[PDB]
Amino acid sequence: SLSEQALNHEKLMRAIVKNLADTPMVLKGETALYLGYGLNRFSEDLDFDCHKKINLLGRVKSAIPNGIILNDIHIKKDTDSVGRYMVRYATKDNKEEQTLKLEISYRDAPKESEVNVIEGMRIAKIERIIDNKLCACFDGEHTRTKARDLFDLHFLAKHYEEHFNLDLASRLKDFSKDPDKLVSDYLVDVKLDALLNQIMDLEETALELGVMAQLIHKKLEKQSHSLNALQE
Repeated sequence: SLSEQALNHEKLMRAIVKNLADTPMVLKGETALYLGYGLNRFSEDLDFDCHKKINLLGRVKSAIPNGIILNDIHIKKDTDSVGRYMVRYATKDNKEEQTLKLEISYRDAPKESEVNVIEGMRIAKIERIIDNKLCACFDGEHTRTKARDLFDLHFLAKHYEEHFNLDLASRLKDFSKDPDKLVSDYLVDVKLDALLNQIMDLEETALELGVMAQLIHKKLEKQSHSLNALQE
C-alpha cells in the first residue's frame, strides 16, 4: 500500500530473515506468504521452525539495517520447545517504539528437503503452509477464529491451487462448504482487523473460496480416476 511505518517494519523483517539464511531457521505462516509468495495483505509477525537452538539474539542484533534503532529484545520464552521474543525498535523517521514479535518452534522442524529458498530466505513450502492454516482454523486440536485464515486460504486456493492434494482439497472443501457460516464466523473480526478491513470483501471471499475448493477437489478426483484407467 503501504505506510512508512509498515515500510520500516518490512525492512527490519527482511533483514532478519536474510540474516538467518545460513542457519536451520525456516520462516513459516503468514509472513512466509507475504515475503515469499506474494500475499496481498500485510503481515507483521515472524514465525519460524528450527530443529536446534541458535544465537537468535546475536543474529537479530547483527541483522539490524540502517535506519532502524534496536531499543531492546525481551525474551518472553526460551524453552526446549518454544522461543518467543519481543523485538523493540524505533526508526530515523520516528522515535516512537514499535514491536516485532518473533516466535520459534523447535522439533516442529521440516526436513531440510522441505525447505524452499526465495530471494535468499529459507521459507516453508506452500503445502505445509496450507496444512497448518487448515489445522489452525478448521480441524486441528486447538482451532481459532481469525479472518486472516480465510483471506490466506482464499489467496492460496486462487493463486497456488497446484499445491493442493486430495487431502488438503478435501479439508478445504469441508471448511468452506457453508459460506454463510463463514460470514457469520468472521464478520466481526474482519471489521476490527486493520490488516483486512479496508481490502477484504468477506462475502465475496467466502463464496469464491467455497466454489474454488469444489473445483480443485473435483479436478483432483478426475485426475485420479483418469490415472487409474491409464495405469491398466
